[PDB]
Amino acid sequence: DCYCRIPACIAGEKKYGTCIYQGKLWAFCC
Amino acid sequence: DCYCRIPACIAGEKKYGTCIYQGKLWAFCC
Repeated sequence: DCYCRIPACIAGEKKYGTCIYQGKLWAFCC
Repeated sequence: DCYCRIPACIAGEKKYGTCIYQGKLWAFCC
């Protein structure tokens, strides 16, 4: 499944875009 | 859990922000 993460997608996840949540920018990782 | 949806969060979900994925804007819904 895909998740919003800060600072970055972790090992085994790939970045597909970004999220805005709680006034901050997150990586959208699947 | 939270998900990115187009056009909008559905009944029983609340919008907490947005996602950018595949060149489009999505609602971030929890």
